[PDB]
Amino acid sequence: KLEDVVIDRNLLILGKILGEGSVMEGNLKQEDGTSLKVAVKTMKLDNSSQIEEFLSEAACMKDFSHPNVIRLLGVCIEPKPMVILPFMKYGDLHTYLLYSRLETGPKHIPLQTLLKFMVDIALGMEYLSNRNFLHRDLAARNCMLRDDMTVCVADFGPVKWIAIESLADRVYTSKSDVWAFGVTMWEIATRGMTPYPGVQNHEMYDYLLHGHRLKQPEDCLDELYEIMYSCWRTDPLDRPTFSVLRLQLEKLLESLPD
Ligand SMILES: N[C@H]1CCCCNc2nc(ncc2C(=O)NCc2ccc(F)cc2)NCCCCCCNC1=O
Ligand SMILES: [Cl-]
Ligand SMILES: [Cl-]
Ligand SMILES: [Cl-]
Repeated sequence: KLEDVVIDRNLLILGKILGEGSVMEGNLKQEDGTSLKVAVKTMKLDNSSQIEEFLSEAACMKDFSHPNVIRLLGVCIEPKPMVILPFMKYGDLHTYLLYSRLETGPKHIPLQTLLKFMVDIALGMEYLSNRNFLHRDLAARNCMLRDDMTVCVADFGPVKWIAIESLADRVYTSKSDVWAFGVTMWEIATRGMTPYPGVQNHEMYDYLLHGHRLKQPEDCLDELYEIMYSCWRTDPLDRPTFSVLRLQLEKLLESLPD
């Protein structure tokens, strides 16, 4: 119970809603006297039982220090647990991807940059997988852009992102995350398309059971599509690890000009 992970509610000031569960901007008064801009995620919970069993991961998650993994700053209570995260003015990668297809928004994202996004995420997931942390919700909307434009994975602790074995059952290995990473790669390569156009979410298990997979995008290198298709092999054992994927993508990026 020695959890120097909780933060006194009084050190926290809450502002506008950034998204809806419900996410609000905030200011965190830090221990050096300065205030930090934060994002505050309201985790609506069932307090029939036990609020606890929730400060467990958060204390492990606070021990995470990888630049491609969002940092947990701590948790506050109002009984309303609030998860305190850094604020990233550039927002989530999915939206950045769409914006980039509008004038005024980011310029067309070249492939090198798109791949560097996939490497960041692969690096972040590799860190988490080496500490046997499952994500269970990986998608471009839950990846965030840091002020230096490196990507970090977030919302650790959806139908079209769920591996096929996890639809029949509801079990999740890290190889189920690998599958979602492959979908996320497709999200990135398509500059934000929704997965499986023409297929409804109710059609998805039968779609996948008959071995249909996400189609290859128009400009996507054959080599990148092979990497992403490997994430969807029917046997989780045939899928690569995140450490294999991360090096594959790093190599392909290096095999491209600047
Ligand atoms: N709802 C989904 C995805 C989006 C998460 C909510 N958005 C933000 N949160 C973050 N910080 C900045 C933003 C933001 O929206 N930046 C734009 C802005 C510019 C300028 C400005 F003035 C205000 C906001 N950190 C928390 C990240 C992860 C929390 C939940 C996981 N992901 C979700 O649950
Ligand atoms: Cl407040
Ligand atoms: Cl689209
Ligand atoms: Cl498709």
